[PDB]
Amino acid sequence: SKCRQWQSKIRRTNPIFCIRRASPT
Repeated sequence: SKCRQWQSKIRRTNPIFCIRRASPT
């Protein structure tokens, strides 16, 4: 599902873009 996964992605991308400290690769 596009809509749900986009909403979940926004909430992930927020901290991952605002800080670079946490990078679990």
